Amino acid sequence: SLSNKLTLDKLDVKGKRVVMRVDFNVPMKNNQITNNQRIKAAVPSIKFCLDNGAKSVVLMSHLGRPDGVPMPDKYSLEPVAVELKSLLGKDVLFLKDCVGPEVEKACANPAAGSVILLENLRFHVEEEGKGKDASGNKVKAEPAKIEAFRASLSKLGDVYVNDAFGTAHRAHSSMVGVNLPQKAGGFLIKKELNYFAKALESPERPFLAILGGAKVADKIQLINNMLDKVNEMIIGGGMAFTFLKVLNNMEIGTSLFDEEGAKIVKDLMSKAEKNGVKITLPVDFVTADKFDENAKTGQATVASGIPAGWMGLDCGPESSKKYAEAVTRAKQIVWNGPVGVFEWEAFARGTKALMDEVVKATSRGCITIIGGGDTATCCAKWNTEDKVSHVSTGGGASLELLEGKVLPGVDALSNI
Ligand SMILES: Nc1ncnc2c1ncn2[C@@H]1O[C@H](COP(=O)(O)OP(=O)(O)O)[C@@H](O)[C@H]1O
Ligand SMILES: [Mg+2]
Ligand SMILES: [Mg+2]
Repeated sequence: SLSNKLTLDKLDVKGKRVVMRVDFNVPMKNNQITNNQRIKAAVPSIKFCLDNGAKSVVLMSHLGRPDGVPMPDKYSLEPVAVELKSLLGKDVLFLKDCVGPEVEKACANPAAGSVILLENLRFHVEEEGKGKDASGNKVKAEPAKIEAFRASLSKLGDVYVNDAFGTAHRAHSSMVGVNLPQKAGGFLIKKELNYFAKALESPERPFLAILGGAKVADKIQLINNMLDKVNEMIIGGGMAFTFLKVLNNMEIGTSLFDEEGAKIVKDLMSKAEKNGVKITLPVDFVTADKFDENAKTGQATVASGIPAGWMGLDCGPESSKKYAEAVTRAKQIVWNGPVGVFEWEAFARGTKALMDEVVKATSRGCITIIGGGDTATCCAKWNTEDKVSHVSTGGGASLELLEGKVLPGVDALSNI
């Protein structure tokens, strides 16, 4: 369950050392930070701890995929300690490791108010439990070593806080291996739990899911689970052409087509009919002569077909209208996946227009939840983060929740 978890607001931190797992996996260009959003996002949990009299806050995270080898020239967290000091108005001590005797001593009984940032957890194979050696071979971590790694992390605080939703789908040492009596979700995780519980357990009605993406076959469990919960579903993006080819015999040109997904389209429509779910597919398209930002563009409908050579890379104006009609009926919306190639301006109108409708919906009291990854990227690109109810901080984690799975990092949190 998402509803029965201990959170930071209910956790007594006064005089306690707080070991906190954060998401500082920020985008980099040669170990310099291009977007600090994820660092700003953790600040409320850190300041709460400091303001409520925590003895220390020890921050642990990963960055990139070092795959269990130390790579401090390429994937060090050191630049984050500088960024964090800017954002907190407080000195941040950066340590060049995250476990072992020197780190445990630094963290044993620090001065009241101390903020410490540890080096990349994924420099140790014991964090993910497997990785690659410098020859590129697979290695798995050894049990006794995983135990020692976990025990060393657990020394660094008296209580544990997880504010890294983006890793909560992974049974990694920092997510599930910290052995302290109280394990609480921080304020980012609290928001994720609150919104996705509402969504998956007791949504407002009508509940609309907006699903986009390239393939059908890798989204079958997502679609199937959402068909158990929703009243309406928009299917957009590249995956729509598989549905349209199968159901209408549409000529789709060089548009994405999922041969294995094609074999289950009617099975999905069948379940939608059985559950009384209204499916809204697109009816018109912006076409491209190739998969390129500066492609020549055209227009098509289902009735016209797409010319051979050409591909549908966005929905068209009548599709936007049908999509807006479903948004207008909704009292709750989950949106996972853009409805066209939003990275390229010529193919971004459908996604921007739908975002405008979703913002207007929120204004009139719709609960609007944006999945992590590409849909969240659109909100940042068009500055709509504060104009929807919730923008999830974890792509892979939000997708696994929406598929109906239990997240090992959430499960590891204390109950009540
Ligand atoms: N009509 C389309 N044709 C091809 N690609 C598309 C289309 N609509 C959206 N996309 C692209 O699909 C990509 C993501 O699809 P997918 O990889 O299944 O989802 P995710 O990124 O969430 O894993 C995005 O980069 C987006 O630009
Ligand atoms: Mg997608
Ligand atoms: Mg895909």
